[PDB]
Amino acid sequence: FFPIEKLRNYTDMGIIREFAKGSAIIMPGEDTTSMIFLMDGKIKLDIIFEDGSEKLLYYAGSNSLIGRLYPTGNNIYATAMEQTRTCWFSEECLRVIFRTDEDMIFEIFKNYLTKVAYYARQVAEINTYNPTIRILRLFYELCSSQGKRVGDTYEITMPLSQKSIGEITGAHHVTVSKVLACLKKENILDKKKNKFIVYNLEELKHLS
Amino acid sequence: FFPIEKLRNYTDMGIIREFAKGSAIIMPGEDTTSMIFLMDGKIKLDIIFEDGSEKLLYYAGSNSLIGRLYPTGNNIYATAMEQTRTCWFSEECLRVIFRTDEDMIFEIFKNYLTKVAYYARQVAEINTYNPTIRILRLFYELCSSQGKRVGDTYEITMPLSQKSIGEITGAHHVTVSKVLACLKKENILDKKKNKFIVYNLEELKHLS
Repeated sequence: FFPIEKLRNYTDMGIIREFAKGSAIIMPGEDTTSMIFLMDGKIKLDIIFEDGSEKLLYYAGSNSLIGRLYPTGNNIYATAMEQTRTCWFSEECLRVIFRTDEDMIFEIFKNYLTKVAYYARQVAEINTYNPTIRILRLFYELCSSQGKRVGDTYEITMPLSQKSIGEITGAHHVTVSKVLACLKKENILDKKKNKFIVYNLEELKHLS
Repeated sequence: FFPIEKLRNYTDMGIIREFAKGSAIIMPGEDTTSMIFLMDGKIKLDIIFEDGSEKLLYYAGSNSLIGRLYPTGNNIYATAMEQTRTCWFSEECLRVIFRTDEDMIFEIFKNYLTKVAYYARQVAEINTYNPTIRILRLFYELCSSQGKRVGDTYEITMPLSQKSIGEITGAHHVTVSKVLACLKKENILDKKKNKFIVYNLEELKHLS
């Protein structure tokens, strides 16, 4: 939640906007330009990916500070959980605040510093290790049952999206992409759209 | 990488420190109080959790701004990849960069704000323990691309141990066993040894 009490002290300079339960406060595909100080209530912010699929991003709460001040490659979609009162802070507004009171620059900066730490930790905590073994297993398995030695190699005539792959192994699309890529590099296998071609069943199996 | 060019403009106010390849630039359990502006080179950040397990966290490179000005909850351990030249910015140092120039407040804001956008997306992008939605997914995938419409039904001539199935989805032989069995009595599919027969591809795809 990452509160900034010290900011209540200034909402009297921002613009106050007030949202009923259910009301959309940030819209998908919209160009945000204000810090949104959450004086009271609760907000759900869902992210919407390049493929229309939605997914929760975070809840914000009292004294929380949301919002693109500049476009952040994220389509968001925020909603009010309860009756929520916000104070909107423009850049222009923010400047004045800082001039009365310069310590405020640093609490906005603390705020953000923890925010990065906190999510950065949790990426790092994602266990990318099994789910990588699991991926290979999938390919060996597919291969040694569907695979068709074509000369040196083995072919499978199998559509298989990275999505499907992550969906099947529970592996992050990043892992999926990077695991793929360096399997291709090291000559073990390469996946086309219609076909994967295996270059080294001996080794594939070896990493599992 | 998350650069801030506009900060090379102010190294002259910071204190410049220069680290050779392999040099440590944060020791573990080292309480940091200065933003670190990476002028040229490369830096390795590993996080160390409460249980002494290390992991990579990120690489930082030219114009990158690493550092905490405050405690974050993360034990970090940073290392030089090549010879690298950093400028270190205190809070006290920073306050002065922001009076000369108030436009650099917002740059540090934009920056961290991207960084927060970036990591959070990554957390949202992720694939809540499933493990049973995983299994089905597999079977739909196999089935629609490998099945031959045999009258009412679709067959796939495909050895598939339950061992292989848990190995792939990282699901427990029980879960597998139980997920299989009830798929049989609810008429969606049964799996023989050489062969699985899909009674109801319409439903399979639904259960996912």
